[PDB]
Amino acid sequence: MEEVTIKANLIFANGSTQTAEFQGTFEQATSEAYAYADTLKQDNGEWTVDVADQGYTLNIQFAG
Repeated sequence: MEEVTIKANLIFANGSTQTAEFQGTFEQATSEAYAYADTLKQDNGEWTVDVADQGYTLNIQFAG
């Protein structure tokens, strides 16, 4: 009946960028953004994440 969309910005240590839009509940979309970043952690290293636009915007930076 009511859901949201979260836009994650992924900044790689190489310097490239990637955008990933997730849809579903407020909880689900956030959990999925972290899932995508977690799989990438093996070839991009540990990362940090920041909450923007009340959670609808996610900034994810790979520390390498």
